[PDB]
Amino acid sequence: PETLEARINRATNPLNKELDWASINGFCEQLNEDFEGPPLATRLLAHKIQSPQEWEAIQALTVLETCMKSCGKRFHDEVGKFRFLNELIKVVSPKYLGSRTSEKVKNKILELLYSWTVGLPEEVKIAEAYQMLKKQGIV
Repeated sequence: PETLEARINRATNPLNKELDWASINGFCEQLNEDFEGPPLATRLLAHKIQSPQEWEAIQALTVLETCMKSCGKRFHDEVGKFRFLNELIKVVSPKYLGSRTSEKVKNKILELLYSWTVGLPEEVKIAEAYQMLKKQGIV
């Protein structure tokens, strides 16, 4: 076994020639049995998502997507928090570093935010984030 940080580094390594599903899954599963998992994974994911390296960010968006399925309520609540959501907004927003972000990474972020809006009508902060982007014309 290994810690959360090494696990996510391996799952988002810009050298990976292809999605590393064993690392992606292991991270989510590991998170599932870690008493401090969710808040910690959220912080690591934000940082990788903001990466200038596109492959790293895409892989990091794939972990995020996967954990949202596999990790249930405890994880959904943490993703649904202002502090995490505001880090995502930064990547797609002209005001921060959205001008340099690849269309691919941007497209993925808006797709996830939209799916969560529809799929988890209860994480109200996600829908607030989504409407804001819509109101600014980003989506």
